Amino acid sequence: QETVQRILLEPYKYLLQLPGKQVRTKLSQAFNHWLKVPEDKLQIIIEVTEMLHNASLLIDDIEDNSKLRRGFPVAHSIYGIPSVINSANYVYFLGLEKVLTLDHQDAVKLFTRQLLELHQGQGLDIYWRDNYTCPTEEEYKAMVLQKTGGLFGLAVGLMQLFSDYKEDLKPLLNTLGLFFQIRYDYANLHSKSFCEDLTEGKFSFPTIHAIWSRPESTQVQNILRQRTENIDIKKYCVHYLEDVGSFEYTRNTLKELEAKAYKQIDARGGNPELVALVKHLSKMFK
Amino acid sequence: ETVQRILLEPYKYLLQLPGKQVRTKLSQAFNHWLKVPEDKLQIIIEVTEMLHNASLLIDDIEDNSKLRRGFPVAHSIYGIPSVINSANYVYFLGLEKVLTLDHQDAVKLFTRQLLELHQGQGLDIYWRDNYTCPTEEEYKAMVLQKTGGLFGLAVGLMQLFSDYKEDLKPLLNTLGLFFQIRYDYANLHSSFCEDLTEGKFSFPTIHAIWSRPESTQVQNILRQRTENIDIKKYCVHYLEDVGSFEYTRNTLKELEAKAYKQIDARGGNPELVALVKHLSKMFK
Amino acid sequence: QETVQRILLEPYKYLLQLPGKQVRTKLSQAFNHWLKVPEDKLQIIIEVTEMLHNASLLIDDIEDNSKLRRGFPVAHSIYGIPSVINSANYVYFLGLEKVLTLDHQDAVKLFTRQLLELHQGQGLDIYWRDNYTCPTEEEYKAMVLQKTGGLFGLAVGLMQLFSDYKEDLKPLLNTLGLFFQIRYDYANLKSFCEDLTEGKFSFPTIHAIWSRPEVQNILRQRTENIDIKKYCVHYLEDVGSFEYTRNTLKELEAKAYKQIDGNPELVALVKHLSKM
Amino acid sequence: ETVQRILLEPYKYLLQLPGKQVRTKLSQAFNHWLKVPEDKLQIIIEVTEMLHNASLLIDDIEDNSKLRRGFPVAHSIYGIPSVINSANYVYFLGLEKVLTLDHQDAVKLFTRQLLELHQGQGLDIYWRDNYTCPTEEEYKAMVLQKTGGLFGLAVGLMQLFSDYKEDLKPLLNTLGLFFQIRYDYANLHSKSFCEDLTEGKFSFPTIHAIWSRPESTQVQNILRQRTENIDIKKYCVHYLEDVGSFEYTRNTLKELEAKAYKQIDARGGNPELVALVKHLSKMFK
Amino acid sequence: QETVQRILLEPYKYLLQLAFNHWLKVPEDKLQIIIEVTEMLHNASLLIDDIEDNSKLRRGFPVAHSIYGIPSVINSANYVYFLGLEKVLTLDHQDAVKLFTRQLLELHQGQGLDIYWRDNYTCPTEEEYKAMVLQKTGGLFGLAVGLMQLFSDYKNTLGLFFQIRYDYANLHSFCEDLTEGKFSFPTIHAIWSRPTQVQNILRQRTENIDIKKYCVHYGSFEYTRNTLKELEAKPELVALVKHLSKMFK
Amino acid sequence: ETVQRILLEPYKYLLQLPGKQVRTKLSQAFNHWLKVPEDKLQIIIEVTEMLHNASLLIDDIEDNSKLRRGFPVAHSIYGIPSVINSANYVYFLGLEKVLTLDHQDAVKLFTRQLLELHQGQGLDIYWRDNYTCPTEEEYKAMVLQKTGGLFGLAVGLMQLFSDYKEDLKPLLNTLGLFFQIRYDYANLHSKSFCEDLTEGKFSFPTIHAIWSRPESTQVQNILRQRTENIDIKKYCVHYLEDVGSFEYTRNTLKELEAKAYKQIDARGGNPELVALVKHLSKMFK
Ligand SMILES: O=P(O)(O)C(O)(Cn1ccnc1)P(=O)(O)O
Ligand SMILES: O=P(O)(O)C(O)(Cn1ccnc1)P(=O)(O)O
Ligand SMILES: O=P(O)(O)C(O)(Cn1ccnc1)P(=O)(O)O
Ligand SMILES: O=P(O)(O)C(O)(Cn1ccnc1)P(=O)(O)O
Ligand SMILES: O=P(O)(O)C(O)(Cn1ccnc1)P(=O)(O)O
Ligand SMILES: O=P(O)(O)C(O)(Cn1ccnc1)P(=O)(O)O
Ligand SMILES: [Mg+2]
Ligand SMILES: [Mg+2]
Ligand SMILES: [Mg+2]
Ligand SMILES: [Mg+2]
Ligand SMILES: [Mg+2]
Ligand SMILES: [Mg+2]
Ligand SMILES: [Mg+2]
Ligand SMILES: [Mg+2]
Ligand SMILES: [Mg+2]
Ligand SMILES: [Mg+2]
Ligand SMILES: [Mg+2]
Ligand SMILES: [Mg+2]
Ligand SMILES: [Mg+2]
Ligand SMILES: [Mg+2]
Ligand SMILES: [Mg+2]
Ligand SMILES: [Mg+2]
Ligand SMILES: [Mg+2]
Ligand SMILES: [Mg+2]
Repeated sequence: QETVQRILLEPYKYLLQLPGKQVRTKLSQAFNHWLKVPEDKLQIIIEVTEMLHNASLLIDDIEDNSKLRRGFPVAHSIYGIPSVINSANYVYFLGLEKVLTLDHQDAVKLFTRQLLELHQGQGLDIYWRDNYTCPTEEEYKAMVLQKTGGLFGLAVGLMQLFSDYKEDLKPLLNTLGLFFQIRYDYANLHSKSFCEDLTEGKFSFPTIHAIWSRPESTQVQNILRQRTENIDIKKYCVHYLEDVGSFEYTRNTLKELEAKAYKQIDARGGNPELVALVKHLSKMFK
Repeated sequence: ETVQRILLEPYKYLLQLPGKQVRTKLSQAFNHWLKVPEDKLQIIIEVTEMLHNASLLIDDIEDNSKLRRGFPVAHSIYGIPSVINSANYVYFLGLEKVLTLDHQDAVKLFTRQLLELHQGQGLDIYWRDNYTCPTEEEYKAMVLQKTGGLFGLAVGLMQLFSDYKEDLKPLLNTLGLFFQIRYDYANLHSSFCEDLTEGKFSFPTIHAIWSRPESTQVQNILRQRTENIDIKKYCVHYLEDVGSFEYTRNTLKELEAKAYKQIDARGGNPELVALVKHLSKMFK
Repeated sequence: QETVQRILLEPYKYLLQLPGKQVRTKLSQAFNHWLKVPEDKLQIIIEVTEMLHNASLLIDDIEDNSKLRRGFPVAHSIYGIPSVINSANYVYFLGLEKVLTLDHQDAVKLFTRQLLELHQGQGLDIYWRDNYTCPTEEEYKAMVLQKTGGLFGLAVGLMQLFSDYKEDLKPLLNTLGLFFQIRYDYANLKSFCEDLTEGKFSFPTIHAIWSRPEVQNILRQRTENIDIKKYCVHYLEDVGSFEYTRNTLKELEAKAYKQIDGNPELVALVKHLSKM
Repeated sequence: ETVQRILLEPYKYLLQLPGKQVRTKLSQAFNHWLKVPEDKLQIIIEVTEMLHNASLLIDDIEDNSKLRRGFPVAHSIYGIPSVINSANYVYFLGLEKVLTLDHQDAVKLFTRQLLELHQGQGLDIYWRDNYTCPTEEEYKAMVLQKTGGLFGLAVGLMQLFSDYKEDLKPLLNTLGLFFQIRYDYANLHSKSFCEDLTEGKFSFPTIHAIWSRPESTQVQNILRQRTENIDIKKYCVHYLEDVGSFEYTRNTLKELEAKAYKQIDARGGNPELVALVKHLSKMFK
Repeated sequence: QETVQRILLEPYKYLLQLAFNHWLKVPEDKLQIIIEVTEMLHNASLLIDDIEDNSKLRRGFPVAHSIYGIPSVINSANYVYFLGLEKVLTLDHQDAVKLFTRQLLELHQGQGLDIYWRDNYTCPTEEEYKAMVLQKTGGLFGLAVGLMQLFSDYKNTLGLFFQIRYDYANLHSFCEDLTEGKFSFPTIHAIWSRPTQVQNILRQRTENIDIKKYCVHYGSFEYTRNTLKELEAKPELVALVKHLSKMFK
Repeated sequence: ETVQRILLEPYKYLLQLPGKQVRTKLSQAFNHWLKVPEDKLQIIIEVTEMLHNASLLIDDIEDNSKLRRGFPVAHSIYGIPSVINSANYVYFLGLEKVLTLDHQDAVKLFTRQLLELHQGQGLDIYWRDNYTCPTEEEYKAMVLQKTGGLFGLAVGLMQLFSDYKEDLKPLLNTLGLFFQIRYDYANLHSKSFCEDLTEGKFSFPTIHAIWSRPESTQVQNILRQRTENIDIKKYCVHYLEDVGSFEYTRNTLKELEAKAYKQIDARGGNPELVALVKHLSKMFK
């Protein structure tokens, strides 16, 4: 009578069912080019990433109050908030249990570190959003390093524990995770489900640039406070962003991060497949 | 790194709340057999209490409560996202704090015990929100997961550091059942009948449901999630009418009896028996 | 099928459980010493009247949007509106089936007449209540004669089909069925004075509106406020629309003892029931 | 007695707005066998039209629909109490009108068949509101009672006055399931958008998805919400198509239409009815 | 730290991002104040009007209150009213203040009648309509040209209607007046020519597009042609009237 | 021209409501020094009452209050758009009544004082709706602008017509803080219920709690909620009373009253005011 496993884990399965690009899985596969972890241990780590990542996504969609993910209704929108919260937390501790494999003294300590950081960054994003105090660009980046840096750290760090590779590539991880989120944040605004970021009231990187670039106007802060689903107000806001030059700013900064991206990978070896991933991901702005 | 102050605000708010935390008093009341080293004892109490309060932060979100120990729920002030993320944060603060015990098996126990907790919680939520009332055996068996987790972490982690070898998991079972059933009964028989508004199948409502299969009112009242005082009062009168409270009391006096017997099998306890006596005064 | 009835009749059984004054069945017991209907036919008649009546209250509870019925939550508050609507309609036709006993060619005819009369009365009351046009005292009395007179007429008339008694009592049923409604509506002694919250035109409310052509607004509000209801009680109290209806109950009821003569059994019910 | 006008205002309104009125074509197409006298036939058609329209007035309250045939629901303009009482009134007016056929068996048939209607309704409402999905067999039985009731009243009341001795209960059954399953499919495959999902009612396709994939309690949950959200409804249709429920509802529909086609030959055939079933069968082409 | 001024006036400036400055004979040197003071008074009146009219958009841009929130835009707008009076304390003229107050009271009277008819569900007549419009749009015109006239010895009460152009342009962001529930001149004329349904559709305050098309169908818009070229008191102004009148052609 | 009645209907409504004459009392007690001519004084009092009540019409909209002087807000019955126009109308009716004062400085002082009122109002609204708690000093300055404006119009306008030339700005300020803090504390402490919390505005008692214990963002969050829930309000007031914010507010109130007396006596004294301020301070005994 262990159908309770299937029922308890149902919101999670639903989310996986929706196509998820699993770019991070492509990454891990292309980061074994440096790591070359035994397949048996690599499969276990990859399981922990997909589990932890999608669990964090389940929780995020509640806390971010989004309506859609990968084009399909969010898990709490169908299964109800309590079920998907508990479901996602369950997947967290299934991940820890799965990490008790590998038999490595360092896996659990690394695990707690990485999840702690993910939760700190995630908590900061919501704190700024809900307490209506915008961060500086540095604060935004530094938190993003924790927010997207968390899972990246679990993946690549867990691979480092079982590799005869001893170097220190966390610089590549920082630069990379900043490329991912800022690609996403720019991608959200520069295009139903239109400008969902504005409805969250979240401080995207572009809104942060417009907010600090022109302290003479308060609007964007106010547009964010409203949390409007109204199409016209959001269209105006992207108009404002463009007039203050923020999408341009994000392009410049994005090409910045990509330029640095190629540098410390060049210094970290060849890595052709990963570079190909990077180009493909940068294709949006051109 | 003052940022923790911000992240831990909902958790801190809940801890400010006066709660006897009698689970601590059951760790130190279970300290009569275990005689755990103090240095390890205080750190264990920290991790068990931490995990407990995180669970409560989540329960009030999932259970959609309005009040806890007389004070507004954390999400009611700080918002749902803030309290969710803070509580999940405190989970891994607990995982981190357990590593100080330096026991190779401490992490294993922490994991299994949390998985049991999440199974119990999920099961309760599944039944209530999916409108399938359980059998009394499914209720007891589940409660052992929902309430058994924290208890098992306490005594179970203490067990690694105790020269005592005997098996208290029987005593724990009886304890968790006596605790949860105590709260369910206390919740319906004393804001007022909050469990009915949650729509959850407490023990008494379950007994009424299966005892008289002819009717389906109880299920229908529960499905509503009603705040109406008149309907709620009707449900308690019907509940008393079928004798669901007499049954709940009786099973409680049953558990208390098995309790006393159980401790006596393991040596005998002056303090804990006094504790359970105090709690059993509730249905005096 | 099996157990299909248990699910469908659950609201109905729920209403039947609730302690009931069962004044219709006693008021029909009274008409036995006149009719002396055979036990075999009488039991079926009492069953059918209780059935149709209890359904009528279920629909009334929806239409009036009452919050309490016999001190216990209304059936739709527990089982939900669709469920109790369909169940109640069900017992309506179960009543028709039950009248297929008695083996009387005319029984179904009387049944049909009395039920359509009921809805005519109920529908008129609902129309005035929801469209804010107060009726004349005559329109009210005639309507109540239809509304409660419907059920009375099925009981006593169907009883008349099986009785060796050939006098007429329709004037009695007139006075009595009007006396019941004016007694109940007249009641204003929590759920206190819900009739005003319904927005219904009570007899006292009708007397108050017509006595001073210068109450309709408080009724239109349909307010649950205790203060609005209490103030409304003041405008009634100074309108004196109370002892006029109470008087009219002493007139109507007083008229009944004389119209009965005859029943002592009905007489005791009339005096006792009139104590308010 | 102009008060009947006010009492019958909701019922008159429903009769006003367009409506398939196809059931009248069913009765006509069954008189090709029954060859009922006009004097009795017109009265039976009046009784079926009345009772049907009343049942729809109540059905909207029970189903919480917003619209009928493109027009506001009766209770949305006249209010719940007014329409409830009006429809019940026309119910018993139907009883009075059937008493004019002067057949001793008509009332017994009326009571029986109306009981059938209310049992089916009660079952549909029960499963929907108490969150218990029914089996495909339970559903089919319910449809035979709910949609079978009135159709059986029409054809059976016609049967009281016909020298025809053939049995038609089998084709009645096949037809009523053709109606309910056709309407359910047409409701979900498309009017409004998936109005059945907003009711939360267990239609034929949704139950197929429920039992076909005992893994996912998604469908139960989307109905449970009674969501008006376009995105949830649209996703649910996506699921229903990927599970197979739609090809399956079609299959049972083409089977049913075929079985319809055989039972008419079993009764010698009916040109108009064959045309009716073909025309209605164009829906799932 | 006098940034509280920027904080106070932001809704106003926001509207300024977004113009008709009719020129007038015998202009005085110091008239910049008339042009500026009228600009302020107009934009403030517009901020409040967008609150009162419940508009969603202005000049293709969100309304101020949709961004800054009703209270902020209200207080800002009143603030700029009194900045207009304060700047009017310039010119050092004893009669300037009196002319200012009088004309502003006229503006508020006209507006108040408009909102009252709309919110009280009573249709206005073409007579009462023209009279009110003279106050609503005429008000600001008076501070402008009268204050300018106090410095020209060229001692004109013409009061040409603009609002009728606005009314037609709204109904010929779709049918925004119909969604507002305001009585445009065409709906008033249509209601009075053939006495019901117009009053009923307007009462709805519907955002529904289909109802709007139905209302657009109903034949009084030809009456709304009107047309007036009654200037010729005695160059640029004629060009203004010509350019604006192209709407009906 | 009966239309004026309709234009002033909201204004007339608020004036109809029974009201405290405390500001009129304040002015009548400042005439002991001012000794304004009756004829000019009466017009001054009319204009002060007008502007005050109009400002109240706007404040109830901006604070989104539900009740004023125990009776529903005017916009709740007559509607927002109507009440704004009424109040703005009353502004310039007040100015126009000041033009009868026939003094070159009357209008200049008037504009100055109205601008200050709108400066304070704006600050309150900005902090509330942008969620920026102010410092105690920023609050006091703001109170001087918002509550100080009308008082300043009063005694300043009378000072234009009084041979009294002694500096009364300090006593005015002490009065302004005394009133506003008296009102805020009175709003949160005793006797619909904690309405300020539902507004989310930073009253003095709430600000002391916010800055006194920066370790917790509760009060900022409760204010952000704008909650009508009675339980949260009761918790929050308990929180203040535990953090000691009430006691702080009382102390600043009694200090203010003391400085008041000093500043009356040091101005030649007064009998009418000394009595008024004592009566007001009995409230926080
Ligand atoms: O922007 P978010 O952080 O919410 C997101 O990137 C999700 N997420 C969650 C944690 N890290 C990233 P998404 O925009 O996909 O909803
Ligand atoms: O009944 P719950 O599980 O919600 C409860 O017992 C909390 N809880 C949750 C897990 N263990 C205990 P509480 O009655 O305290 O609301
Ligand atoms: O006042 P009502 O008509 O509703 C009433 O008399 C019920 N009723 C309904 C129809 N006939 C009688 P009751 O007081 O029982 O609620
Ligand atoms: O879905 P229902 O069965 O209620 C329906 O088919 C009506 N109905 C009522 C009885 N039988 C059928 P409709 O879709 O028209 O609302
Ligand atoms: O409709 P209104 O008259 O209010 C308007 O013309 C503005 N207005 C306000 C006063 N006078 C003119 P607009 O249509 O631009 O919103
Ligand atoms: O709190 P406010 O500042 O709005 C107030 O004091 C009104 N007010 C506004 C300006 N001056 C005083 P009230 O509490 O009476 O609503
Ligand atoms: Mg996020
Ligand atoms: Mg997200
Ligand atoms: Mg994103
Ligand atoms: Mg729980
Ligand atoms: Mg709980
Ligand atoms: Mg409990
Ligand atoms: Mg009634
Ligand atoms: Mg009733
Ligand atoms: Mg009554
Ligand atoms: Mg339906
Ligand atoms: Mg239905
Ligand atoms: Mg259908
Ligand atoms: Mg306008
Ligand atoms: Mg306007
Ligand atoms: Mg216009
Ligand atoms: Mg206020
Ligand atoms: Mg204020
Ligand atoms: Mg105040």
